[PDB]
Amino acid sequence: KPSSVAFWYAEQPPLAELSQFDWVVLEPGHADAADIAYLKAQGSTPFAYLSVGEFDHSQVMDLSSSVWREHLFSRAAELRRQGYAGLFLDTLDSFQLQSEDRHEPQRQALVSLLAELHRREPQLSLFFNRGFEVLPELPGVASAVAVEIHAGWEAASSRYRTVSQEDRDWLQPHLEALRAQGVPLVAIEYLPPERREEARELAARLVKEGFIPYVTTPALDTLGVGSLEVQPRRIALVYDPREGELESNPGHVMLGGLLEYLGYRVDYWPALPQRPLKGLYAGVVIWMTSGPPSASDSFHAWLNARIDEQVPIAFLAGLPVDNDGLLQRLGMRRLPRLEFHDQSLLGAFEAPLRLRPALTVTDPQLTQAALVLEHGGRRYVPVATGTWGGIALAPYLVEEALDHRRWIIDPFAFIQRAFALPPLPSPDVTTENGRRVATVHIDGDGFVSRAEVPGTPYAGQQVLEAFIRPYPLLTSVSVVEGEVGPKGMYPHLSKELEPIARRIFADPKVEVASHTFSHPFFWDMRREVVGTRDYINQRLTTPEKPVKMIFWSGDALPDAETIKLAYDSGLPNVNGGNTMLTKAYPSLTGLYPLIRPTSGGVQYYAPIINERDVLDTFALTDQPRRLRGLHLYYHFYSGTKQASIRAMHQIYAEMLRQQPLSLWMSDYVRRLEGLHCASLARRADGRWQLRGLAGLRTLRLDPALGWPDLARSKGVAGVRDLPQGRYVHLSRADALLALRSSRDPRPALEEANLPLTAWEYRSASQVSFSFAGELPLQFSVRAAGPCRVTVAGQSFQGKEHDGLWRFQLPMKQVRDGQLVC
Repeated sequence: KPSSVAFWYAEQPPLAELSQFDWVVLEPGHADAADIAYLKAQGSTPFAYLSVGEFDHSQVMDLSSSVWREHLFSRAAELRRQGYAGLFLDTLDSFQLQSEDRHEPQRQALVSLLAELHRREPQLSLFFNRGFEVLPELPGVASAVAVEIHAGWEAASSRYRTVSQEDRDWLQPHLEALRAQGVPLVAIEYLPPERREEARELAARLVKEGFIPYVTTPALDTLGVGSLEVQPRRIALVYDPREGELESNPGHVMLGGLLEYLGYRVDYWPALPQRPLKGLYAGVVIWMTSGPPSASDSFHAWLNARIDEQVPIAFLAGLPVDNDGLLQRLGMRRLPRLEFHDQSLLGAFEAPLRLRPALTVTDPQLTQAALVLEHGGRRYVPVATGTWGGIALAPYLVEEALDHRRWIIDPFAFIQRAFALPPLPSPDVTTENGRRVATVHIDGDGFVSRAEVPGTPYAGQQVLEAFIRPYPLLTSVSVVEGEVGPKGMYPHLSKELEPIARRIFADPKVEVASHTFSHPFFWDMRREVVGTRDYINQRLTTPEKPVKMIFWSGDALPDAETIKLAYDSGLPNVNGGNTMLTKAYPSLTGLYPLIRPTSGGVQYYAPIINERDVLDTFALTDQPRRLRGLHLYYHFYSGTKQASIRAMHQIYAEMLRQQPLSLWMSDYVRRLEGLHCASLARRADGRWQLRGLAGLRTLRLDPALGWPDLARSKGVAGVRDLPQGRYVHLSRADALLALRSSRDPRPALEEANLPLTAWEYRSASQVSFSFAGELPLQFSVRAAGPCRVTVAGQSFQGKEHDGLWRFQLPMKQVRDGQLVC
């Protein structure tokens, strides 16, 4: 029996958010096979809309007609074959539009139609929309019945209308009876997107009245409020393609990574979506500096639609608005000495405020200036916020110089203020089981180069002996077929080079990746993606250790079709961007995003760029905010010179001093997948519900939300309260996070060196747990009394240090260990 239900009849269903709901009704034809399978993998049950009484300007069909009956029976079979778990049966009372003479005939034809559909397809759950005239003769057939109770939509007048008490009285006996037969009742209510607080109240009311509510819009094209409410965890970033493609837009390059860090999926848009963003987007960033698009009327309409639904909008850098009425709605108008500024928003973050846009505030009730400059006696306002969002216009956004930029606004404070962002458990990929994450991946370039060392071995052997073998970090290694293979550019060296590659790929700390055939410096694509995959799999490694990833060469900006080709070939991908921060130039403007979404799929940028700059980037992305894990990225050419070799050894040493949790790049990318896809929802019992996390298992909990409540959580193992964040550790993707205002004194995981695969409280003092990785397990527990772990008939007493109980077990995996304190 369902605990929550959502309806989405539009294209581009937001899959992770909808998967928060037990049942999801879709419009088949606006959804594809991949959509259905994703919902199911997340635990949701997908239903398909099917109109029974009418054909779609509708045609009331003859329910006794053999052509129509068999059409619907056929459609049911197809939809089942396509993966739907049920049907949402609509227009079940449309027969009453006929003459009273034909009413009983058609009713009886409908009872038999539905009985026969049920008989033929017993595996399909049948979710009726009303049907009160036929349900009494279909006992046990309906899994649920919907009713469109308090807030309705009147299609004839195109308006939202309170439901008459007369209408409820008519419904009341029918619903009473259904409740007595144990049939779930789904109340489908309609409120405009801006009246979201009312929707929350109505949903709570309908639950107490015994319904499963879903409060939405008449087009069913919004993420509505149900018995749970999805937390808007996306931010949109709109750019002007005339000014450049996404990958060079300054908002993507300088802000995308900060929005990811703050806790959000970032969707990038150059036709803008013509549906409500309310309930799905926490805000919209606009970063356009050449004015409105040529289709300016539609653009202005779109902006006004967000204002009207109260989705906040932040205009950064430029103000692409040629519409005084729009500006008037925001209390602004088009029209140097410093008259005023809000130092919480600018001037105290990186760059100081230095004097160097014809825009002012007309209504301080609507817009609060953060910066007021006076020139020629007029007051200009280039930075401001209000309930509608904000503006932060050049040259008071970023200080710019050739090769260097610094923030003038505090970007975090501005976005938080403009969008009124609430505190979140933010998905976080920098830290796992309380430890900073470490990856090491190697581009194959220079494998064939000879090291400037005695013996002049190949760079491939040098990296194997100097770096891979001596250090205990899992490493993801690529080669270029154009270097090492018979069909490449060194066909007579392949006989000496392939054996080295085979030895590397056979090391137990190594996983295999491809670095293409010809190492394109600037992106035959099937030859580069598929052919070198096949070359490596066949000649350099075994069936049990295949290529796991493609590492892009060169500028690492393939097109959408190439990315899709890589996915179609079983190869997740990594590289690109230019995340680099140095003590010389430590501005956070140097942080790229992790994620580059395309129509061909997601490209993951290199978390930290390749080849002192790197040791600095590690430190500046660790503190005061931990923006990145320890991500060592280099080329085989780095093993050709004593000085590069010396530098490498110093990087490895700093990484190991931090005692990270080591991951292969292919496993790390499943964490980044969660970064991109995660959804958060707030249940009525107050717990946070998670979907779409994939391999991600850390939430950075905003201290305003308190501490994990380990009595009421599911899949939450502990917390580590560090300067950079309150890291909550998850033992599964479908976790439920209960919160309390004080730290839970029951035994909690503090840190561990291996991935965590289970953690369940048997009691306030006993935990069953499981870990699996590549090193002997080390972990520590925060608890009062002494702690002991029993595994496979053996007991280990915890060693105490400063409130923690530390454990070192001589095993790389633990299945259902027992912790008692």
